[PDB]
Amino acid sequence: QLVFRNTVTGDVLDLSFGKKGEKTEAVEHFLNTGENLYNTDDEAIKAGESLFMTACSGCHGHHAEGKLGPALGDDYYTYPKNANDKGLFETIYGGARSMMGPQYNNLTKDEILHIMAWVRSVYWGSADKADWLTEEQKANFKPAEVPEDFK
Amino acid sequence: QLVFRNTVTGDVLDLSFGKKGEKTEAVEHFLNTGENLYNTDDEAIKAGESLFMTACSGCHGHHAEGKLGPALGDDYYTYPKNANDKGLFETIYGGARSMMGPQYNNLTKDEILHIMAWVRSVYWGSADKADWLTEEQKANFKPAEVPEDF
Amino acid sequence: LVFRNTVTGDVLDLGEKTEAVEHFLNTGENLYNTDDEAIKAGESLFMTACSGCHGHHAEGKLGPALGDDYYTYPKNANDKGLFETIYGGARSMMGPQYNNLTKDEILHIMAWVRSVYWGSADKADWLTEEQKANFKPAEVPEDFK
Amino acid sequence: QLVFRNTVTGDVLDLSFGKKGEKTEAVEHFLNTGENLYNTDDEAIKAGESLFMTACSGCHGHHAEGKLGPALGDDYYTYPKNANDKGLFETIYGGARSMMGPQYNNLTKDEILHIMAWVRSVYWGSADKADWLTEEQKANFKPAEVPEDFK
Ligand code: HEC
Ligand code: HEC
Ligand code: HEC
Ligand code: HEC
Ligand SMILES: [Ca+2]
Ligand SMILES: [Ca+2]
Ligand SMILES: [Ca+2]
Ligand SMILES: [Ca+2]
Ligand SMILES: [Fe+3]
Ligand SMILES: [Fe+3]
Ligand SMILES: [Fe+3]
Ligand SMILES: [Fe+3]
Ligand code: NA
Ligand code: NA
Ligand code: NA
Ligand code: NA
Ligand code: NA
Ligand code: NA
Ligand code: NA
Ligand code: NA
Repeated sequence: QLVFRNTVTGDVLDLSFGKKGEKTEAVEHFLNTGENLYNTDDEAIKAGESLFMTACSGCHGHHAEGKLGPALGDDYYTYPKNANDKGLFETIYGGARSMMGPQYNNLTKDEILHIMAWVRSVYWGSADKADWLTEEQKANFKPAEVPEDFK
Repeated sequence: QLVFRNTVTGDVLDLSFGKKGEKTEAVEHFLNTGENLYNTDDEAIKAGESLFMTACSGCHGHHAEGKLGPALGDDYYTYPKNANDKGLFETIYGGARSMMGPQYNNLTKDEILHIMAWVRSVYWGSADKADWLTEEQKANFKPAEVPEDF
Repeated sequence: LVFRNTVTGDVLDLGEKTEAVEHFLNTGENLYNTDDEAIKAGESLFMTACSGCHGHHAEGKLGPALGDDYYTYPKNANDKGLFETIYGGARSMMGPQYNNLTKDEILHIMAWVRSVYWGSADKADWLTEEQKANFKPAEVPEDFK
Repeated sequence: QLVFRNTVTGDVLDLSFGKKGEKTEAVEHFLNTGENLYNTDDEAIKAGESLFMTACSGCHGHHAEGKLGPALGDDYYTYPKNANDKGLFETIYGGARSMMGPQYNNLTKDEILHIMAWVRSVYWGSADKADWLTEEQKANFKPAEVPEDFK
C-alpha cells in the first residue's frame, strides 16, 4: 500500500488521475513496489529517450545537462527523494515548483517509467549516491559520459 | 519543395532530418505549398491539442495564453511571418531565440503540423490579421473565447 | 497619463518625486535617455535587478534580449510601455518591481537599456525622428546571434 | 590558508573584479576567517532583505521558499558546503549550474554578506544542521517560521 506524495506540497498523489494507457506489467509492478522494471530494458530506454526529447528536453537539455530546469544526470538533487525511483516518479507525475508542472495529463504512467529508465541510463554521477541501483548494480556500474555543458 | 528559412538566422532548414518515418500526404503537400491540410480536420486538431500539452504547454500555457514564452492565440506576433503556416512551421522546426529551441529533434514534421492546426483552432484574434485563413474561412471565422489565464 | 499592466491591462497605482519621475508621469518621456551619468547608475541597477534573467549584455537568458527590435509586447518599444512592464511585471518569472525599486531607479534602468540598443532606428519608438537620423547603434552581444 | 573555490569547477575564485564597492570591516574579516559579522546585526539583516528581494526573489521566491531555484531557508542543500558561510559566499559569488549565474558583477562583496545574513535570519531548518551558528547560538536556536509558499 504505497503512499505517493507531491514533491513540494506533501499532498497524496491520486494515481488514477491523468492520461490512461494500457495497464502494463512495469506500471503494475511500480505501483506495488516503487521499482522501475524498465531500468534494465534497452528497448524501453530507447523509447524513453524519444519521450524525454518531446516532453523534457526544452527545459532540461537534450543530454539532461540542465537549461531552465536542473541537470537530471548528476548526483546533485534539488529534492533528495529524486535519487530513488518512487521519488522521481512523484516529481514527474505531480510536478514541483514554478515551470515544473505535473505531467499526469501529458504522459501515461508507462511513458513516465520509460522516461525514468532513460534518465537513469545517462547518469554520470557516483554509484554510492544512485539509490535506485541494487548493491550488485553499484559494484558493476560505470558512470556514463558527462555532457560538456554540465562543466 | 519551397525554401524554408530559420526565423533567427535566415539560413535554410534541413527538413530531411531524422528517420521516424516517410512523409504523410499532409507533410508532402505542406513542403510543396506551405498550406496545412490539418487546419480544418477536427480529428487532427485533437491529436495536436495532446501533442501541444506534452511539448509546448510548459512554456506557452495550457490555453496558449503565454507563460515563459508568448501567447500564441493572439494576433500580435514577435515574428510577423508566424501569422502564416510557412513562417509558423519554420519557427517551431528551427527554433527562435533564448528558451525557444528547435523542435526537429523532438517532433516529426507531421506532429508539428498537428500542433499548428490546434494553435490556429484556439485563435482569439481578428480575422483580418489571420493570414493562414482563406477568404471563405475569413467570412465564416468567429474568434475563439479569450482565455481568462491571459 | 493612465498606466496599465502589460498583461492584465489593469491600472497601475503609481511624494518626494524627482524631476525625471514628474516629467515621466506627465509625458511618458524619460529625461535620463540622454544623461550619461544616469545611464551609468542604470547600468549598476540593471546588473542587480535584471541581468540574472536577461543577461549582463541584455542578450537574453531566462527572459528575452532587451537590446534588439523584437518585442513580446509591442508597447515596450516606447518608454511608457517599458516602464509599465518593469513596474507592473508581465507573465511567469517577470514579477512586478514596484516594491523593489523606486520609479526613479526604474527610469535609470530604462535609460541604460535604451543606451545598449543594437536594433534598427525605424523600430526605436522612444527616439524622436532627429535622434533616429543621428542613430548610433550599440555593439551586438557575441552570445545573441 | 582560506582559499575561495568555485562551487561548480573547484577553481580558485578571483575576488578583484565585479562590483568593486568599498573595502569594509565585514568583508576584510570574512576574507580572513569565513565568519560573516552581519549574521547578528539586525540593521544589516534589514538591508540584506531589500537586496535579496531585488537580486534573488525572482528565482528563489520572496520568502526564500524556492521558485525556479531551490528553497534557501530549509536544512537540505543541493551543495552541502552552503550550510557554512564560506560555501554560501562561493556559490553566490561564482555561481552554480543552469540559471544560477555568478553574482560578482551584480553585487559588491559587502552586499553579498548582507544578503547572506538575511538568508540565515529566515532559516526554518534544525539547529543541528545550521553550521554557521556558534554552539551558544545553536543551544539558544529558535528556527524562523516556514512561509506558506514553501508548501
Ligand atoms: C519547463 C517547462 C520544464 C519542463 C517541460 C520539465 N521540467 Fe522538470 N523542472 C523544471 C524546473 C524549472 C525545475 C526546478 C523545479 C523545483 O521545484 O525546484 C524542474 C525540476 C525537475 C526535477 C527535480 C530535479 C531534482 O534535482 O530534484 C526532475 C526530476 C525533473 N524536473 C524532471 C522532468 C522530466 C522527466 C520532464 C519531462 C517529462 C520535465 N522535468 C519537464 C522545468 C521543466
Ligand atoms: C520553453 C522551454 C519553451 C518550449 C518547450 C516551447 N517554447 Fe515556443 N517560445 C519560447 C520562448 C521563450 C519564445 C520567445 C522566443 C523569441 O525569439 O522571442 C518562444 C516563441 C515561440 C513562437 C514565436 C511566437 C511569435 O510571437 O512570433 C512560436 C510560434 C512558438 N514559440 C511555438 C512553440 C510550440 C508550438 C512549442 C511546442 C512544440 C513551443 N513553442 C515550445 C519558449 C518555449
Ligand atoms: C527572472 C526572475 C527575471 C527578472 C529578475 C526580470 N525579468 Fe524581465 N522577463 C522575464 C521573463 C521570463 C520574461 C518573459 C515574460 C513575458 O511576460 O513574456 C520577461 C520579460 C521582460 C520584458 C518584455 C520584453 C518584450 O519583448 O516585450 C521587459 C522589458 C523585461 N522583462 C525587463 C526587465 C527589467 C528592466 C528587469 C530588471 C528590473 C527585469 N526584466 C527582471 C524574466 C525576468
Ligand atoms: C534565476 C536567474 C536565479 C537568480 C537571479 C538567482 N538564483 Fe540562486 N539558484 C538558481 C538555480 C536555478 C539554482 C540551482 C543551481 C544548481 O546548481 O543546482 C540556484 C542555486 C542557488 C544556491 C544553492 C542552494 C543549495 O541548495 O545548495 C544558493 C545558495 C543560491 N542559488 C543563492 C542565490 C542568491 C543569494 C541570489 C541573489 C543574490 C540568487 N541565488 C539569485 C537560480 C537563480
Ligand atoms: Ca525530498
Ligand atoms: Ca519576420
Ligand atoms: Ca502591447
Ligand atoms: Ca559541496
Ligand atoms: Fe540542448
Ligand atoms: Fe496554465
Ligand atoms: Fe552573461
Ligand atoms: Fe513570489
Ligand atoms: Na541529480
Ligand atoms: Na541536479
Ligand atoms: Na500571436
Ligand atoms: Na503574442
Ligand atoms: Na526588444
Ligand atoms: Na526581444
Ligand atoms: Na533546499
Ligand atoms: Na537549504
